[PDB]
Amino acid sequence: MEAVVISGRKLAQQIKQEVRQEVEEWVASGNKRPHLSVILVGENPASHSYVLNKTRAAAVVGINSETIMKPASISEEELLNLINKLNNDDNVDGLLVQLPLPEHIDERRICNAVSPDKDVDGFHVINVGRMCLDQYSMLPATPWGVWEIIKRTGIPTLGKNVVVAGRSKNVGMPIAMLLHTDGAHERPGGDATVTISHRYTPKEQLKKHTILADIVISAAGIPNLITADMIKEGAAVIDVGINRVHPKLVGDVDFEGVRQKAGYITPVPGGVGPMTVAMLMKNTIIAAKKVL
Amino acid sequence: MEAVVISGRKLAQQIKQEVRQEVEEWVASGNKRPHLSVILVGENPASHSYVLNKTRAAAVVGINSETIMKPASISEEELLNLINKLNNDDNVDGLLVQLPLPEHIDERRICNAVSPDKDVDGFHVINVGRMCLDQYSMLPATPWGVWEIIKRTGIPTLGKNVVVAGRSKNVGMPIAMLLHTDGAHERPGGDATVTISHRYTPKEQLKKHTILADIVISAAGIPNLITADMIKEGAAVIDVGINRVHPKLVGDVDFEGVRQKAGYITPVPGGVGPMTVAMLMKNTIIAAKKVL
Ligand SMILES: NC(=O)c1ccc[n+]([C@@H]2O[C@H](COP(=O)([O-])OP(=O)(O)OC[C@H]3O[C@@H](n4cnc5c(N)ncnc54)[C@H](O)[C@@H]3O)[C@@H](O)[C@H]2O)c1
Ligand SMILES: NC(=O)c1ccc[n+]([C@@H]2O[C@H](COP(=O)([O-])OP(=O)(O)OC[C@H]3O[C@@H](n4cnc5c(N)ncnc54)[C@H](O)[C@@H]3O)[C@@H](O)[C@H]2O)c1
Ligand SMILES: Nc1nc(N)c(NC(=O)Nc2ccc(C(=O)N[C@@H](CCC(=O)O)C(=O)O)cc2)c(=O)[nH]1
Ligand SMILES: Nc1nc(N)c(NC(=O)Nc2ccc(C(=O)N[C@@H](CCC(=O)O)C(=O)O)cc2)c(=O)[nH]1
Repeated sequence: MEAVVISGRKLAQQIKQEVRQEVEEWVASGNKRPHLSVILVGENPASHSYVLNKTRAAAVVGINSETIMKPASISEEELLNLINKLNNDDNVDGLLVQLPLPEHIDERRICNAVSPDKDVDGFHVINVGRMCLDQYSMLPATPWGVWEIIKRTGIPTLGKNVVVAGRSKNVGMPIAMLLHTDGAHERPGGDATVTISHRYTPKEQLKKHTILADIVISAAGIPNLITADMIKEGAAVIDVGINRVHPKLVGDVDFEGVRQKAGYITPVPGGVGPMTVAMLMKNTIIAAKKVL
Repeated sequence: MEAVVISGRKLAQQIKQEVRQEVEEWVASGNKRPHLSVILVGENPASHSYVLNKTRAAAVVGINSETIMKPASISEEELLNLINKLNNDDNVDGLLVQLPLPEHIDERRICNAVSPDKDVDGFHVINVGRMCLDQYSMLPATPWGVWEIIKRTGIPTLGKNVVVAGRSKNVGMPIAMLLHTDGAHERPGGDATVTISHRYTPKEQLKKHTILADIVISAAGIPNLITADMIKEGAAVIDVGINRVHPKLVGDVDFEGVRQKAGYITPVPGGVGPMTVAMLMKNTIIAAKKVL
């Protein structure tokens, strides 16, 4: 079978065009231009590259952005101080702290310091609790991106079988939460039958579940975790992995094998990555309009 | 095969004996006896019967209890007023509001009014968020009960297949959250591979998942949902359903059929019900000692 290769870049262009229109109508009428603040700690090159993609996307949709660079040596107290100032500044609509942080800093304490109304990553414990109760909330950008790839392509979820490989609190768990929950709730879900797997799932048991799946979502960070023999013909396969191997970028899916069996497949790069960035822009216009 | 019929009543007696010892050592030394307050609204007979089981269990383990009876006609404002007084009373260690409430009352607002330190049901949004991040929290009594049945019987979960029938925010979702999460986190999980199913799961797809399961947990409220042909030989089957049929009580599992195929089975009544009550007593001694 010849899989349709879904272009995340094209879909993200569509979403960015919608955000720009909303922003330019808001500013034309004399309202404040929206503003996003990013705190970046240390010198990790991939972190610097992701934050650049985020601030360029803001530029192109009419959102002002600032990147605050701090050394890896900063204390927890200093970083909390800086977050309190941004929380109290009425020009600042969204605030996020790029992860990961240095070992001496408690990431959970930092995520809980960001005001929940400006928490455009959806990482504050109140935003996590609201999301797990299917209430209105700021949704994490990568999992919302995965959701939009599925919905805008027209792939059905109600009554369908979904397997998620990965249980991380920022990616795998929220994807599983969105896809299994009730379509009639405040924040609608996808009404799918969902399996979550992880590092202690034996490979034989992962395979027995993925062969039943209409949609397989891999967010494990393991090259070639998903291969053609594990997929039922015509399934949708979404690759959320980003793996640097020796010096190259690859996903969790053996693309070249699975493209011969799936009905739909996302590439790495150029799939979920651009969709993460686009959904962040949507969260920022939502924070700026104060409707949540 | 002859299934071992697990006695929830015997297991709950063991847990209540442990709680009584802890309470009587605490009071012998001159500390305040623990105290649990229950608010019961309206005249639902099953609600009145569950609350009686709760206050009798408190009596037998040395915990003082009060049941506050209010008419179904009470306003949201009056009920919030009463919760504020109990929250501010230092004699009161645990506070819970029996559900369901009348249609004119917003249950979510009421659950979020209970102080999170006295929230022995685990229903406040902060307790829900902490639980979904695998942090120390007050766990909901029915899902903790299900967990204790599995652990005290000696049934393994790490790398095993689990199916949960039901996605309710007070029962099915928390059971799924506890069983799939990491054993090394602050609040350890069970490291199982978990499928969640619900009202839009077709019966044919429920069956294709349950035949792979080492543990099947039914929390749907549908008589005879689980039948012998859906179970692999030697599996553990936990019945969390409580269904009044015409005038009789039954679970979600066809007990008489599944007892011939499973390795372990819980009865209704006398299974998960007594374990819900016992784990509530454990949450109350935890709230009274102020260690969380
Ligand atoms: N926009 C994007 O595309 C985007 C954004 C963030 C992260 N990611 C990628 O997602 C992947 C994981 O991201 P994360 O934030 O969850 O990091 P993480 O490393 O915490 O995730 C690892 C998760 O995968 C699970 N896992 C490990 N081995 C497994 C196996 N053999 N089978 C099944 N599951 C297994 C773990 O138990 C854990 O939950 C990485 O490749 C990362 O680069 C992509
Ligand atoms: N201690 C105890 O034993 C205890 C405590 C509370 C509730 N319960 C029982 O648990 C059952 C459900 O409790 P609840 O609080 O979740 O109430 P609920 O009625 O909200 O739960 C129904 C859930 O089951 C799902 N469901 C409905 N039909 C289904 C089907 N055909 N296949 C799979 N799933 C389906 C729904 O989508 C929903 O998530 C009831 O029988 C109730 O009496 C037992
Ligand atoms: N706070 C916070 N920290 C985090 N670490 C994340 N994750 C978080 O930024 N991920 C991410 C991953 C990839 C890209 C990206 O632009 N990917 C492109 C280009 C790949 C590359 O340059 O290597 C692609 O996949 O096509 C953007 C963001 C987040 O959303 N919030
Ligand atoms: N706030 C709040 N509201 C709620 N509705 C619940 N659920 C909530 O009390 N369930 C429950 C169910 C059954 C029994 C019980 O004692 N069952 C016995 C006897 C059955 C009967 O008398 O009908 C058994 O199954 O063996 C106790 C509590 C809760 O935990 N907290």
